[PDB]
Amino acid sequence: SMEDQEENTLRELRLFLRDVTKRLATDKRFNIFSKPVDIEEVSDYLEVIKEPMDLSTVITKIDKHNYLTAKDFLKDIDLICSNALEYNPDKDPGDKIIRHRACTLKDTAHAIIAAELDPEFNKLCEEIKEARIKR
Repeated sequence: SMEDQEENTLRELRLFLRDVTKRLATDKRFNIFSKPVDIEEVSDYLEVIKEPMDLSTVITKIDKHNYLTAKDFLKDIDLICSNALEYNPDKDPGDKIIRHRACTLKDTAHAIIAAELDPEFNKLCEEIKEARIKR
């Protein structure tokens, strides 16, 4: 029942991470990140990007209990952004549009968590993460 109680708290994190992801997913600036990059229309992607990531894959990850902290979640947002920048590094203002969007997706996600996540709640998640490592 410690397990039961721990699951309630992780559950509360998931509810919170779904609300955030949802606010990112419906912001029309982050449309290009809302879905996995198509290996039809963009055939060179999995050739250059080694770990693809997107807002809809993140939703799936929340539901598979892949995130026990807000930080594990932000890593994957960070990953969305670092891939954008790796695959789109050019002088062409199409690249710069995409990069500006990547960087704002990241910063927006970080400021949401920072403003809205109660710190003690986060500390509690961290120990549950750690306390599970140790089992």
